[PDB]
This record gives sequence, structure tokens and C-alpha cells, in this order.
Amino acid sequence: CAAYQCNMEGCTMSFSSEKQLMLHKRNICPIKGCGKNFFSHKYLVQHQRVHSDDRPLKCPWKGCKMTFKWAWSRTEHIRVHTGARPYVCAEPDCGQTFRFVSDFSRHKRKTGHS
Ligand SMILES: [Zn+2]
Ligand SMILES: [Zn+2]
Ligand SMILES: [Zn+2]
Ligand SMILES: [Zn+2]
Repeated sequence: CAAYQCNMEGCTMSFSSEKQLMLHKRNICPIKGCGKNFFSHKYLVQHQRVHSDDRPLKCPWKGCKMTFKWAWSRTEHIRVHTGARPYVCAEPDCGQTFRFVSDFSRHKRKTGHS
């Protein structure tokens, strides 16, 4: 089509004109009114995702209006609705359960438990 695609390895961005593609190749932010410049294309791509508030993945639980960027975040969230606590501590006199793996990992660090 009329769009100008970026040819940098891994990049999926496209632009209305060659002008904006050239500015993109100079690692200038694509967002109107930002103007920030970056040392590499890696730094540029990391930055522009901060401007995004797009959360494409909706919670499937009826009544819930929450939305998510990543599938793992949505999957973890659904456990709040189901009450699932998949991670159980292995120590003899603890028996503590966790909803998210990061909470289970935090418990193993803070207290010396299996
Ligand atoms: Zn690019
Ligand atoms: Zn920016
Ligand atoms: Zn939900
Ligand atoms: Zn424990």
C-alpha cells in the first residue's frame, strides 16, 4: 500500500511518508509532541510502548471490565475470579498457598522454605 515500512531487524512499524520513516531511522520518537531521540533502535522501540495505553485482551469473566496487554497477566487475573491458588509451599508446618508464581518465589526468598 502507500505505507513506508521500517527495514530494521525485528521492527514492525510503518509510516505515512518517507519523511517520517527517515526521522524514525534517526531514532526520533514517532509520537506527536514527544521529540525524544535515542542512541539505538532498541531504545526507541522500548520507549514508544510507554506511550501506548492499548490493552487488547479483555477478561472473559462476565461483569469484569478489566483489560490486559499480555496474555500471562490476563491468565493470572482470572485466578482471582476462580479462586485458584496453584502454588503450595512444600515445608512441613507451613501449608501456605499462592495465586501468582512471583508471590510464591518471594516467600521462598524471604523465609527459608522449600
Ligand atoms: Zn523501525
Ligand atoms: Zn516518545
Ligand atoms: Zn476479570
Ligand atoms: Zn512456606
